Amino acid sequence: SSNGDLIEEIQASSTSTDPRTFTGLSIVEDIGDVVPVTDNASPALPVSLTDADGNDVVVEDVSRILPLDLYGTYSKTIAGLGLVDNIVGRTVSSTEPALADTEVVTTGGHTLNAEAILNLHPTLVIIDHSIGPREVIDQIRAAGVATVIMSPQRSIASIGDDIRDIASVVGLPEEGEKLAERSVAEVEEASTVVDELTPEDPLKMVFLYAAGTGGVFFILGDAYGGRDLIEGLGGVDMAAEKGIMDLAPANAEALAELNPDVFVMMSEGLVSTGGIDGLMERPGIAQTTAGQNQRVLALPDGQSLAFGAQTGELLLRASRELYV
Ligand code: HEM
Repeated sequence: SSNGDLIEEIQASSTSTDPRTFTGLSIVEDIGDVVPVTDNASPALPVSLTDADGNDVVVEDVSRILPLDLYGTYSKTIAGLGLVDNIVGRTVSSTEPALADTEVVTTGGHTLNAEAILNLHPTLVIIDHSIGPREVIDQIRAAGVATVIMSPQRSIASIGDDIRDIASVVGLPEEGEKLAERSVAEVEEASTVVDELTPEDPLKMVFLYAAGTGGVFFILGDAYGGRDLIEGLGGVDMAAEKGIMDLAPANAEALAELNPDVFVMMSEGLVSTGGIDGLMERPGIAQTTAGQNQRVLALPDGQSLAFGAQTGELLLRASRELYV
């Protein structure tokens, strides 16, 4: 097991303690680059496919890839398959160390910039509608860039299938199968450990998204996949209990209604609202159980909702902070 040392450490450390008595910030450090399944990936090209929007695409050259999304998944999967050196641009969400010097093709957060994309002379764009504008995606295709729209399932159960889908696009089915199986083994193993750590009465959680000290401050719902993360950590997602399907402003009324025990956040996002002290100034935060315990689990932004290959490790690291 790639997470074997971590699992052994967790099993040796005590969890008789009541996690409802823990206070303060817990921050999970960056997990780093995905370990590739091969050092000699040899894409079997060309590939013909029909993408998630119904577009027929031929992928004939994967030398210059733009793997773009909101969550940071595709760039990590591409590296896991053996093609990290082929990535020529990224969004702000693909924060993994291997891409730190790679050109960023989004502006103002997540807005696709056509000029930045086309100036990189990509041979393949892998993207989904988690980012836009849609019109920019259309412009890139119209400029002659092979563009493949994905629609990943983004559940823990589908980590392997989402990997296999990416692998098919780039003509690496064997690497896809290896990476899928490794990643699913790691998540199931993590879950066995999480189940041993969790309290009988699960912790109530919400995923709080922040960008700055103003109104970009949301409870994330079904569409963003945080339920999958929260339940993977042994929690109950209060957004799911309330039926939030997209996102909702994290105003005083919503926070009082949801009343989580833990806020799950992204670490750079938390910094952007002034850290835990800045968070505690926001209306309604301090009045929740989580606020009263200053209880925040901050996860590396570009891994937090990426799922993919490193999900198991994320769950183990995060659960250690919740329960040990
Ligand atoms: C759910 C997954 C998401 C992830 C992983 C993510 C990640 C990030 C990251 C890593 C940054 C970079 C901060 C920086 O510029 O230094 C950022 C910025 C930003 N995000 Fe997101 N984001 C997500 C969702 C959203 C959503 C739903 C919105 C708005 C509805 C949003 C709006 C912004 C804005 C406005 C910025 C710019 C902040 C700045 O100038 O620094 N993001 N995001």
